[PDB]
Amino acid sequence: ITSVKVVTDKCTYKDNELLTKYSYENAVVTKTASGRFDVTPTVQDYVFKLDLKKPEKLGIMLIGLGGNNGSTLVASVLANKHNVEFQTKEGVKQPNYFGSMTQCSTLKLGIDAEGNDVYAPFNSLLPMVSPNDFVVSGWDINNADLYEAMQRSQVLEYDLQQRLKAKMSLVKPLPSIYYPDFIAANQDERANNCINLDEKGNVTTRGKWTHLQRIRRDIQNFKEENALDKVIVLWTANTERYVEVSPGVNDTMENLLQSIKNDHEEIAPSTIFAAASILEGVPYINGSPQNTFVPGLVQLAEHEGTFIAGDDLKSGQTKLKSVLAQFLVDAGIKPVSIASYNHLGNNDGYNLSAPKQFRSKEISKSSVIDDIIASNDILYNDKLGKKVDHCIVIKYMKPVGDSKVAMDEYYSELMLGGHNRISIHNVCEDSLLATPLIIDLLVMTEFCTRVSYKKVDPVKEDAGKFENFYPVLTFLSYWLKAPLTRPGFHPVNGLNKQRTALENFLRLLIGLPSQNELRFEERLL
Amino acid sequence: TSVKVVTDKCTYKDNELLTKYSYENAVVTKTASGRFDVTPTVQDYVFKLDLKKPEKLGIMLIGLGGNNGSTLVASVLANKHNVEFQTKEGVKQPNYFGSMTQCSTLKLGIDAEGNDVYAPFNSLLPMVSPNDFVVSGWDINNADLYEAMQRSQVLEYDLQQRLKAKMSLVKPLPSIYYPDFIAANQDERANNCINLDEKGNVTTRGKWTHLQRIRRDIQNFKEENALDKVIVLWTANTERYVEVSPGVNDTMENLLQSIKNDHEEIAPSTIFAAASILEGVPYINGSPQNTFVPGLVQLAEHEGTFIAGDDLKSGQTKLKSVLAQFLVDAGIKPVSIASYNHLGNNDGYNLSAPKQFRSKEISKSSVIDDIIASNDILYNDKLGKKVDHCIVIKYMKPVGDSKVAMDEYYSELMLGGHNRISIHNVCEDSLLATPLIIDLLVMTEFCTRVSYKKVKFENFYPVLTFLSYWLKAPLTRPGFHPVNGLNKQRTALENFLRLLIGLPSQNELRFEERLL
Amino acid sequence: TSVKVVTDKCTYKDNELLTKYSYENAVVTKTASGRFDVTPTVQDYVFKLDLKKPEKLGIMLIGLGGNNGSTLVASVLANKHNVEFQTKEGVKQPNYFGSMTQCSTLKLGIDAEGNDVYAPFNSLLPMVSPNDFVVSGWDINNADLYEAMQRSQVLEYDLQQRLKAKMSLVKPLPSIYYPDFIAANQDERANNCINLDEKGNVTTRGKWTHLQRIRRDIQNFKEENALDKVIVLWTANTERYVEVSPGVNDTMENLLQSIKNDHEEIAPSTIFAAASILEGVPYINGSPQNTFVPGLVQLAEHEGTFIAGDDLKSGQTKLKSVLAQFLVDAGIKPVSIASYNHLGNNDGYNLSAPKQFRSKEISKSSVIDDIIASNDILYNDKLGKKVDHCIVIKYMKPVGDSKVAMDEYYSELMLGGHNRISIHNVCEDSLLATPLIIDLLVMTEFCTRVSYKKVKFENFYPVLTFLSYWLKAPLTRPGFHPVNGLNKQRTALENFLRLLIGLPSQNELRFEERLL
Ligand SMILES: NC(=O)C1=CN([C@@H]2O[C@H](COP(=O)(O)OP(=O)(O)OC[C@H]3O[C@@H](n4cnc5c(N)ncnc54)[C@H](O)[C@@H]3O)[C@@H](O)[C@H]2O)C=CC1
Ligand SMILES: NC(=O)C1=CN([C@@H]2O[C@H](COP(=O)(O)OP(=O)(O)OC[C@H]3O[C@@H](n4cnc5c(N)ncnc54)[C@H](O)[C@@H]3O)[C@@H](O)[C@H]2O)C=CC1
Ligand SMILES: NC(=O)C1=CN([C@@H]2O[C@H](COP(=O)(O)OP(=O)(O)OC[C@H]3O[C@@H](n4cnc5c(N)ncnc54)[C@H](O)[C@@H]3O)[C@@H](O)[C@H]2O)C=CC1
Repeated sequence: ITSVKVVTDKCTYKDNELLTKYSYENAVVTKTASGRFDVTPTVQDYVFKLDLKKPEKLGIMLIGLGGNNGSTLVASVLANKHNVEFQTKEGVKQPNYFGSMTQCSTLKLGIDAEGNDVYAPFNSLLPMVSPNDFVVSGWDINNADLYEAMQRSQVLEYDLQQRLKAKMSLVKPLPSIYYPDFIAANQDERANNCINLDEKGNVTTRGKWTHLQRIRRDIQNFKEENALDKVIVLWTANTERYVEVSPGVNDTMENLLQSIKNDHEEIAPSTIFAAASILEGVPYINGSPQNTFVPGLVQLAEHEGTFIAGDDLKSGQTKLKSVLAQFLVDAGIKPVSIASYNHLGNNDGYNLSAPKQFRSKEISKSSVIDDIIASNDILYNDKLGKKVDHCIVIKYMKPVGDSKVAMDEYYSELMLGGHNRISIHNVCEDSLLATPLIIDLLVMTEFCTRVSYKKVDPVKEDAGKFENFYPVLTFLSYWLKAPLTRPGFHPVNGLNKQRTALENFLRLLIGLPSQNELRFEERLL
Repeated sequence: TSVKVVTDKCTYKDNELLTKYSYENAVVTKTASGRFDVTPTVQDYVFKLDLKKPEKLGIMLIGLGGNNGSTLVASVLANKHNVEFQTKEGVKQPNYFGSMTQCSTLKLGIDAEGNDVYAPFNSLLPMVSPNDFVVSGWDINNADLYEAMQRSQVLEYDLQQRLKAKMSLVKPLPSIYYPDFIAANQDERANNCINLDEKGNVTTRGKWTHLQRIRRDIQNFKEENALDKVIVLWTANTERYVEVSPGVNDTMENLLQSIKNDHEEIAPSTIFAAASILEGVPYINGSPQNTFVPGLVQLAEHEGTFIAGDDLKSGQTKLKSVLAQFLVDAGIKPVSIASYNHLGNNDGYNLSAPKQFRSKEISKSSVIDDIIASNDILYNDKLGKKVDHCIVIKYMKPVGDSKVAMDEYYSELMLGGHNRISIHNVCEDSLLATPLIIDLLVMTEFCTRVSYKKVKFENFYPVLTFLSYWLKAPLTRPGFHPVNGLNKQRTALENFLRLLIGLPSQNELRFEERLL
Repeated sequence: TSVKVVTDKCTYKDNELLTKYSYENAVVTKTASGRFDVTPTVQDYVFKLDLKKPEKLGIMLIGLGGNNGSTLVASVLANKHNVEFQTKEGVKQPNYFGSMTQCSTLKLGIDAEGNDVYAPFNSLLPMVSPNDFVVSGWDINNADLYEAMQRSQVLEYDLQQRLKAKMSLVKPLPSIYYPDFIAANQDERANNCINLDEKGNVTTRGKWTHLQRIRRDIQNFKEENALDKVIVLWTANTERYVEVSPGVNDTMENLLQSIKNDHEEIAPSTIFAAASILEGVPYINGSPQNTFVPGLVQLAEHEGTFIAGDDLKSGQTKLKSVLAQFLVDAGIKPVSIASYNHLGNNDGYNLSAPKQFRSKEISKSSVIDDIIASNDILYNDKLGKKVDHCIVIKYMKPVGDSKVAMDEYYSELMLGGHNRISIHNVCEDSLLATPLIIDLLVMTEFCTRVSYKKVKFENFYPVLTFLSYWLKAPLTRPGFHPVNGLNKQRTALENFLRLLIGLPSQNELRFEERLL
């Protein structure tokens, strides 16, 4: 077991609790007509409290448990927890969590006697739950057990599936809520495990409040059946179409709850799952692009004080885009055309073949560069043009299966009429890329539930009381395509900035300042 | 555009900015039990920035008549005189796209809504504009810069014609040509050399006299143009490496004596670097040869003059310093990185020779070493700690200056999976490199106006590692390992500019949004 | 499936097919005035096809324990015994996909509607099935074929396990290992050699005795398995070239004497080819070394035994023999063709050495020479008659047998335009090569049953150029230039099979549709 111990008077320990002092500095800016930027530095001191006692087991409930990602997630936990080595044509392989930033990345803690960097595991600075301690269950409109799910997904090595057969065969998804109009029509045949059935045993959208109550109870039941104290819910089911947001329906917490009781057509299954989780005080993460978090739902989360986050896992093509586009603009290069094509042959692609479902994904993938473009008016302005042509395409091509093929072209302008053209072919084994990110989201969300803080009054010791994070956990942005935000705030999509935020947060909790890369030990005499 | 920070850390006195800064870091030790003991450190400083920048900055390029050299002069003239030009896409206005100092922005803070407010990179503190560069230099070929532009085939025909009158006036000074240091196929190109014998033939004898002539050229350039500040940058053919031998080029004293002795380990770049250091003018190496031997670093340390470089990081390697870092930071394990390149300009022609290619193979290959050493979860004895990496550069005349980079990043994912990223990158080499040369010059000049003291003012340690963002193989201070990640390199520069104006490091914590 | 043509050109007599054929061609001369004078020629023949094919065909592979050798045996066993196997995509049935003789079709004519009717390539005339191959061979490494499969990492794990019992029974015969002909890194792999001295150390002395042993191995293989027909194919490490010297390997007589003299220009492949020719068994070279020196071609001509080869044309080069031809046939002018490759199998490991790589550089580079020489409108002194072409092969262990080919075809269009085709081709080398080895064996056996006479029957000229479709650098008859275009190579085979059954050449005129 690796650990970190910082010698600092900013941190004090007491009864499994870590209390850390931190001075947060930032600055407010105004721009004069003359083109002058007036910068006024701001400061706010805090005391962060971290409950060091992490749960021995963490309950995980996945909506879409029997899908490619859901089944692969369960397989990865079982394989790593029980060290299930498996056979491949390249020999015996040992399970690992590669692709997971929380489990397989490192962070610089400082320098050695020679002035060179010393790194430690991301999850070694402070106590975090291990995916090996995840107790997983969930719902799926299809009743196939998880062994059948692995067979169906065609994601994992045959021998590994066989070694996991006995255990996975026993994991069966709980019945779920299936409202036909929210996902592709071609999914009809797949639905045979539903709770919303009428007297004649037929799927119905009537009684949405009852469906909501069933989900809340499902959570309570799962918790007690596993003698668990903490649970997190994550949506990893078919991408739904967007719902319309209209006054009097889902614009406020009050209207939202009433609309559910009224079986309103703007209430999707994800809307119900999110509402149920929020009401149970269980963090809810949206791994898909539909606009689940309508204003009325955000309001509900704010009122209940329950964490919510998400909107589409940022796993491959978009993850790279949030790195490349940022790099080009940061370098003073001007992207003017970004074409992104994708073809895959799994059920995700099958569902996305329907225009309404595709639309949701089109928006999340296209929006990732908006803030980057708006950050540079030297390159993007009225005189030179402030637009970047951007197209997103997703086609269902059964033969490639889960190995989604992303083909992109980044065409940029250089000085004096020149250009730079970067063409990419990226083979994305979607579930293997996504599963570790789902793991990261769960690990980081749990960590955040143990953090509280209070503003410090410079002239009054121990003033105010501890509070939890604002409900929308933007700290999870690294893993999501279209970061949900607090009203009024714009999202920041740059991958490196998103990781830096997490890095500096873990650092401040153990008494360390932000990474500055100034390296004065080397640059100054 | 300007920036004014309300802070008591900064005080202005006689066109001089004095800024207080507390530098924090931490020293780490790891125990056998796997425990990291971190001890924070702190050191207060007072930085002084001479706000009086030169109205005109002298630039002397070695390899002035080459693709990059001629494009540099054209870019300065085109932008300075607003030379719009015709293209099949219509009339275009000149700009400095591709330049990080001229065309990128930095976040200064947030607005009343809590959202980011950005300002130009060169607006936080006064920096010299490339429009005010006065350029001269050397080249073993005497073609004037208009003829050089024609030869390079880099710029739009109409732009070349509109710049003809002005570019025809610029002619490279003769240089030092030691045949064995560059490709043999460059012989017919050399017709502008100072190192000639009684019969008028190129000679490697009299290297000290060659050094004195370069010093004279620098002195004359300053006097002719009434310039007080000059910077020299090597943008000439990539040279083969020289051997570092005890008693030859290991010390400042031995180095100078070796030059006087016409030692075979003294390359033309060695002489240009020595001459620049002796004239007190910063010297930047835009090529991969190991110009900065120990004796030269010593000389720079002794004279207190800036040196930096070793290969412009412009295209394939720049992207690699971003992608490889991204993958490892994400917990993904690259295991194979194949990088191929073909180009048809003189750079490629020179690089077609083994000894010259070798220099470039090293700079492009080393960019990921630090990244791989930073993660022992992925890279260790049990799982393997190596990343197969190959660098290939082939001369293919038809593509000209538009170098084609083809790469494949093959990485391991969990449970036996893989990720394969294949790339085809068309790099208009000179248009990518020119703005970087500009950045290096602008940033170097800025650094010469910075001094500091712990709390007598002193200048930066001679090796300007702050310029790493623009170089493939960052030269480092003895004992120190280079850091190649592009984003970290830009972050270093960003936080430096920020602290000079009293702002702390960017932290991205955004507590205004994340906390109640 | 079978084919029966109603024709008076064919007559059957004692399991023998006799076919009349009038071969037309034309001789051309060009005048200074630019006039092409064409004189048609005609020669009637009577071809005889022995319809009695062997029930079992002996196959002896040099390099039997390698990636291709072990995959070949696995493919034969899997298909012969219908060994279905599990994969993450479900149960799959074995097949010979990638084999032109087993899985491609040929147009026999049109139906009543005037539309094409196709039949299997191997259904026009009786050909041996790979299912009836009896395989043995040699390898400098003694691992049995199951262990060889494990080592190669080519086949699905479950298939390997289902074939374990049968593959474990196959073990390569010891071979001839002359260290200087292949990469030095192959030393530790050699533990199965016949050429050992008194101390039991590998030796290059006694080459004639090595030759006699190979002949014995062939004779024994035939006797042990009661086989009357055997074919030998080289699928071992690529060797470096040998020098062709007068008095050494220029003639049949000098060649044999050089072997007896243990001459340094006698490679292991030279000995295997000589031994095969002397035993009257066809010999196919699946590698690029220049095995067929003049003296060996002479020997084959004298003995009247078939020889062919020089590098399997399986992936990057196969596609090139299609794309380069397509562009030039279209009036488009390729000016730059860059071809890069990286792989991590033993083939790549061996090719990492310069001398071995050189052999492959030549075979892959020559495939476009004839194409470029065929069009003097595009390629001439005024416009330039060269196409820059580079071939690169790098060893990158992580990709294993899945070789990655990255190419760029840059061509000129009218009025200064260009076309740029960039490709990333993942080549599972053994799965691409194995069916080609099968095709070469099937087609070679077929050719041994063909004789003809102008109108005593004679066999084909020793060098079987009809096999060019499967080889990169077609060996040719003295004075004759090779033709590398894939489509023309398949057309040659197609029309040969057609004429044997009384059908004329495919003409694609389709007058049934084009004319009233
Ligand atoms: N795999 C990746 O790399 C990425 C995936 N995503 C999203 O994650 C989601 C899951 O992807 P996959 O596992 O590949 O898809 P999938 O189609 O294999 O699995 C989704 C599962 O959800 C179940 N389902 C559908 N509606 C449901 C409901 N109302 N309640 C309960 N179960 C329901 C389906 O029966 C299916 O088993 C999709 O929305 C996809 O767009 C987002 C970004 C990246
Ligand atoms: N363009 C790019 O993107 C990058 C270029 N570089 C390097 O920058 C250098 C310049 O590149 P290009 O302008 O394309 O090449 P180039 O060959 O067109 O120009 C170099 C010039 O140097 C001159 N020269 C050679 N030896 C000399 C000497 N001893 N003294 C004075 N002049 C001399 C040559 O006559 C030529 O005009 C090369 O070493 C190249 O490898 C490094 C990284 C990237
Ligand atoms: N796989 C492909 O797509 C193509 C392969 N080739 C050539 O086919 C050959 C075989 O390829 P692989 O099976 O992949 O290589 P490999 O290295 O796996 O197999 C070659 C085998 O030859 C054996 N060997 C070496 N020298 C020998 C000797 N003197 N006598 C007997 N055995 C000897 C080695 O021990 C090894 O098992 C190579 O020369 C390769 O360049 C040519 C064109 C395409």
